Amino acid sequence: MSYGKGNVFAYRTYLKPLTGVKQIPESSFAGRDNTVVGVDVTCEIGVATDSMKNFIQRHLASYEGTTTEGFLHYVAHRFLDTYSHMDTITLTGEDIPFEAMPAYEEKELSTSRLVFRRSRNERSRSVLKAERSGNTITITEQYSEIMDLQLVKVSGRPLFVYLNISWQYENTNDSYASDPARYVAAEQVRDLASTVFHELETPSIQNLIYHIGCRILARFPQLTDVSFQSQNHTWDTVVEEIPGSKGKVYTEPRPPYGFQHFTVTREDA
Repeated sequence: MSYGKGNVFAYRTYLKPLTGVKQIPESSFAGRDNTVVGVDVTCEIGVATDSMKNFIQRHLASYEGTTTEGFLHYVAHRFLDTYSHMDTITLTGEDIPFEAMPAYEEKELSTSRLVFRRSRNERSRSVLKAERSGNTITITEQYSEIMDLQLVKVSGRPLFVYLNISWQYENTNDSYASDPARYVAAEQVRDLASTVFHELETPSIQNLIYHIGCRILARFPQLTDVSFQSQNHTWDTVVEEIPGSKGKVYTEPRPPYGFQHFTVTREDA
């Protein structure tokens, strides 16, 4: 038995910037300015739902951290501490990614700090589940995720995969980026996933996601395991041979797709 609020959109301007992150060779990620941040909160607890909406929104205003993971932790703790009859809470936070656009200023092409695209490509998501037991608050589940990562590799049939990739921290405090060097950014996981795949020669999907997982675990010893939900959406060939050219023509296949669920754990590295 449970209830709550879904589709709670919240946009925050000028959130505290994520700085001092640990950079990896496979990603240019060096932090987040956090000039504009959007999140889509789902709240489930084991009219009152309008209070939940307002509680979530005003807590995004008072939140002084750098990450969605920390925001959910904040909101989770504050819900349990201010509502006595509530025993369980599950929070889901879906990032609305904003990408800075070009700006031509002083005869020099640079990145804007004002104009941002609202992106509909891959997006991070965080889930947090917290319980009352029994005088202290315990975290029952926590993971962060990059969703809807759609990657096609041309030979040099071209493999087109959709990838959701999740990860769980050994130390749950490392997720909130208070110590920024122990935070695993979705940007870095995403770029890792494309650097692997590029380098692997004609790999299978289980082999591809196994190598991505091991590489993420190698690059981030904080993490206990990395899970994958993959989908195969490889195209159908219509013209196999083109005179002169190196390439082929393909088309959209029928709806059926192959999928795999697998998690690479610490021992498997």
